[PDB]
Amino acid sequence: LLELDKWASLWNWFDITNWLWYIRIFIIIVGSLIGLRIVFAVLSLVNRVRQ
Amino acid sequence: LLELDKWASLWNWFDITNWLWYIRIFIIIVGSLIGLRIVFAVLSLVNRVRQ
Amino acid sequence: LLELDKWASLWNWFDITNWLWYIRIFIIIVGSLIGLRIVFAVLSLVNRVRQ
Ligand SMILES: Nc1c2c([n+](CCCCCCCCCC[n+]3c4c(c(N)c5ccccc53)CCC4)c3ccccc13)CCC2
Ligand SMILES: Nc1c2c([n+](CCCCCCCCCC[n+]3c4c(c(N)c5ccccc53)CCC4)c3ccccc13)CCC2
Ligand SMILES: Nc1c2c([n+](CCCCCCCCCC[n+]3c4c(c(N)c5ccccc53)CCC4)c3ccccc13)CCC2
Repeated sequence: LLELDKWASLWNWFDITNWLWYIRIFIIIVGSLIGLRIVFAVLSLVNRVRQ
Repeated sequence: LLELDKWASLWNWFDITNWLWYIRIFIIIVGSLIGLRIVFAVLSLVNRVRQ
Repeated sequence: LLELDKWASLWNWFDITNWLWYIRIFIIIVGSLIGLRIVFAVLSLVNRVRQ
């Protein structure tokens, strides 16, 4: 079941341990990833005449 | 608050437990979604033929 | 580790708690945010008709 001992016990093989409480930092990075996309839209204007 | 007894209470309908579990995986799905969106640019090009 | 004492005790300043139960939700908000990006493609070309 869910308990303090279970969280500390998960430290045996490290793989789920790191991914369980360090994903949130990576989460913020995935946000701005959509923001940068907007500059891309100007390329559509050039897509008609091509490079 | 939350504890061993609190989580086990949701084991009968576990409706919310399904959502409160695996959320991390869902974000990963939304990570590849942003790249796929780029292909949509082709949709705009044909707007020149329509009204 | 984790315990109902750590969560409730955290309510003394509630400063980090706000960051612990608001940013998680922000992910879902960022979902629709990426879908909204598509209109930009149309808006990119519309500039040739309107300033
Ligand atoms: N030697 C091993 C063991 C185990 N693994 C499986 C993974 C065990 C670690 C993850 C445990 C996380 C528990 C929390 C997840 N969790 C949460 C919540 C619930 N309501 C949950 C309900 C049921 C289960 C988990 C829940 C609500 C919020 C979270 C191994 C895997 C690889 C190698 C060796 C392993 C299992 C036993 C031995
Ligand atoms: N898979 C994991 C999970 C979890 N954990 C525990 C995460 C706990 C985060 C809070 C730590 C900062 C506390 C700041 C609050 N806090 C405290 C105190 C003060 N005097 C403060 C003063 C000012 C501000 C805050 C203060 C005194 C005592 C606390 C893991 C830990 C390691 C590895 C894997 C983990 C949890 C779920 C999964
Ligand atoms: N017929 C039903 C009954 C009951 N249920 C249970 C109600 C749901 C309880 C969920 C517990 C949430 C606790 C959140 C604690 N928690 C956490 C974190 C924070 N940052 C927090 C900040 C503030 C407060 C709590 C916090 C960060 C991590 C946790 C049902 C549920 C679904 C369907 C039918 C149900 C009960 C009786 C009948």
